[PDB]
Amino acid sequence: PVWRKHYITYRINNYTPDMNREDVDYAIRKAFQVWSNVTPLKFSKINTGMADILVVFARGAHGDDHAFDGKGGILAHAFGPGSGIGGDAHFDEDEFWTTHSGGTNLFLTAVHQIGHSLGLGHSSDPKAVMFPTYKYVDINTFRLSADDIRGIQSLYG
Ligand SMILES: CC(=O)N[C@@H]1[C@@H](O)[C@H](O)[C@@H](CO)O[C@H]1NC(=S)NCCN([C@H](C(=O)O)C(C)C)S(=O)(=O)c1ccc(-c2ccccc2)cc1
Ligand SMILES: [Ca+2]
Ligand SMILES: [Ca+2]
Ligand SMILES: [Ca+2]
Ligand SMILES: [Zn+2]
Ligand SMILES: [Zn+2]
Repeated sequence: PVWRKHYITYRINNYTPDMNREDVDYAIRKAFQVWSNVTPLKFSKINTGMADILVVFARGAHGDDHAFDGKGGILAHAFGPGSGIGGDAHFDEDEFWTTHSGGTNLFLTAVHQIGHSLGLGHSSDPKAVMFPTYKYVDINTFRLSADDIRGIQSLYG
């Protein structure tokens, strides 16, 4: 399953205290952009009503039967295309979220999760944003690998 529309809405449910709000907004907006730049998908932030993709920062158990696990391990997770909890992207508030390096990078994590929120699975390329392991890469030279692009275009392009 994939989203059956190309106008897809998202909402930040709550903000991490780790970063300035302005920076959270910008990392999340840019991570949608990465995906809208190589597909016919249009992402729109809304500030009221029910969004397709709910962006949540939470720790431990948070109401969806996938409790987080403290610092380290699981950084985040996201549900595939679907109503209700589907698409929603959650970020483990026990991580330390940063604009750049020196904790866990929100932007990079967000691009990956948004990938799952759109229906992507994982990539065997360590250059892929959908690679299953987090590592800091240079955001300045960040670009989707060809594996990411073909995956997402097989879904939406
Ligand atoms: C064969 C197998 O079962 N592998 C499964 C995949 O089938 C499946 O896509 C996924 C389902 O949970 O999990 C694979 N295995 C592992 S180890 N997944 C990583 C666990 N994280 C998940 C995730 O992938 O989003 C999340 C679903 C809990 S994670 O928290 O460790 C995580 C890992 C890497 C990143 C990341 C961040 C930035 C860039 C690249 C990756 C973010 C989160
Ligand atoms: Ca964790
Ligand atoms: Ca949803
Ligand atoms: Ca935190
Ligand atoms: Zn969750
Ligand atoms: Zn993943």
